[PDB]
Amino acid sequence: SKVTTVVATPGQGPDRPQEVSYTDTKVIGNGSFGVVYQAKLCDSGELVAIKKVLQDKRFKNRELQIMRKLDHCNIVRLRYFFYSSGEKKDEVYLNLVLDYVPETVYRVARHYSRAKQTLPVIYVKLYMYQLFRSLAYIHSFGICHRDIKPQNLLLDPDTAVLKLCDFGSAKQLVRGEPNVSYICSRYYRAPELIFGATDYTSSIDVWSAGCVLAELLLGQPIFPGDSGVDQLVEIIKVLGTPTREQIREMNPNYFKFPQIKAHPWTKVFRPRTPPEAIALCSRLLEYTPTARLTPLEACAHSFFDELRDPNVKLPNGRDTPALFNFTTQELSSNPPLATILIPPHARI
Ligand SMILES: CCN(CC)S(=O)(=O)c1ccc2c(c1)/C(=C1/Nc3ccccc3/C1=N\O)C(=O)N2
Repeated sequence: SKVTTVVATPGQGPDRPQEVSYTDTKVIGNGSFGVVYQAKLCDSGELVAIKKVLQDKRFKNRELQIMRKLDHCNIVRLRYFFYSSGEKKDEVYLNLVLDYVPETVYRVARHYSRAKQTLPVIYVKLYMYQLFRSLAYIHSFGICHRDIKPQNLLLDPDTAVLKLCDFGSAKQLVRGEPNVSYICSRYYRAPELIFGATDYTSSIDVWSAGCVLAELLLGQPIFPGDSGVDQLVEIIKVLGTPTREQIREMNPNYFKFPQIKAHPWTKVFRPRTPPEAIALCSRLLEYTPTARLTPLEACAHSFFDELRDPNVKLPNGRDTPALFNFTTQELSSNPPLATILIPPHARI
């Protein structure tokens, strides 16, 4: 039975390369970036995922740079990295070895969707709350993810622990230094990007989070456009034509549209949708980027009260994961929020 030994650098520790041995290799994902494998660490039998990407020798890998910095319970941890050869000989591949997690928010929601059901709202709150924590943490470093969607939210369904993954589009955003407008997956892409903004902020991640939340409530994407222009048309059918001031706030440059009225929020969603879910969604899916809640404010929204109840359990009987162990860094955008975020029973 085949074992592979490589010399790998620890993700967060000091740059002393070390021998790492793994076995039980299988393909579990792929994309334009390259390929993702599952493997088992001989060391501790622990399962990991190995993401293998092509390395341009002109420039450093920004994915690697960003992932080395990250240490959070709701973010897939970079354990090691190493270099190898691969398919296109005389080329160098970067291998990222990450926490392995067996499900995605997308897969779980599709199980329900295929059965013509929607996910119980307790799971919607657990997932969305963990998404907003991981966004609060990355945004506190100025890092924007730029590809928030259900497929990038890994899940352990026994524990309900969620971890953000795929930092392939992520970037440190610097005020006055321009960024590409054509990013994010289309269904989740903020309107200021559709309008060609290059000066956008971390708030585009919040718009994407709002789209994930509405998909969970609806059982299908809320804005399924076939192109960028048709993406705006989908957005408009629900939100109405953006006003002049809204366009200005989105892109101080970028027309006359068919004047179309906002669809009432309550009838976008199924009859019995909790009002608090709808009110949250409306404060995420705003045209004016500055009007959207921050990640930390989203966590403190009433929609998530049930998670702060001392007697709350997962449906399967087990205790909820870590939800209240906020750090100084996490709270930094708005320290007084801690009084809400950390309930009395979680301080002790
Ligand atoms: C989805 C995000 N990626 C692109 C495939 S990724 O950055 O390469 C990436 C990175 C670390 C990762 C993963 C994916 C990952 C994944 N576990 C899974 C289990 C079932 C189906 C898909 C995945 C999956 N991925 O589809 C995992 O356990 N650690």
